[PDB]
Amino acid sequence: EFMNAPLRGQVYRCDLAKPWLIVSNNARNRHTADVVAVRLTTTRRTIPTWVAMGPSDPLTGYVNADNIETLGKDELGDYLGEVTPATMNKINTALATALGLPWP
Amino acid sequence: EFMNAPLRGQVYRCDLAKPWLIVSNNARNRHTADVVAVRLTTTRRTIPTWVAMGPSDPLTGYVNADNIETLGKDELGDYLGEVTPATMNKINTALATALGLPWP
Repeated sequence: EFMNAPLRGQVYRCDLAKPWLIVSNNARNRHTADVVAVRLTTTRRTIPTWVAMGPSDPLTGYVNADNIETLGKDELGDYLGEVTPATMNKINTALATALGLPWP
Repeated sequence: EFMNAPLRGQVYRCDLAKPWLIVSNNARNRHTADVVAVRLTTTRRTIPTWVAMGPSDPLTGYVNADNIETLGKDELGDYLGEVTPATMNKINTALATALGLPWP
């Protein structure tokens, strides 16, 4: 083990400072130098690609699944918590919609 | 119509110069200020998240679906062509794998 191993569903403060949710798969997150993440925002919108955090999640606000970026592990700052499996399932659908995938 | 309307499957030269393939949905690409894209590279790898261009595609090399980024429309340069529907279907699967989605 030679570098940090972030996990899908975790949220980190990053200055590229705002919070970013890790959406890349855990094998890539452990073994490579970077991750893919989506932006958390206080901005409120009611559209298919935005997911509001719920009363069981560690953070308030909204996930913008349209804003997908690759972050270096060196750019990951404070660990803020882990999104619930329920909220992550909504995020999976939102990501699929953002990227024009034929699923579900 | 107030700004460019790139399409999913199109490839543009961008300096953030290398080619990037548009993977965001066409509604977002027409109506918003940015797009999501994945990197084209000459680097060869034989892994689930890399997709080789085929003999019917407009470009040679490989799509790295692990490297997903949000590009401003202002950052899009020369239009290089459009990836075939066959190759795009492979890209859809690669993107799903990169982002740990439960599909297909």
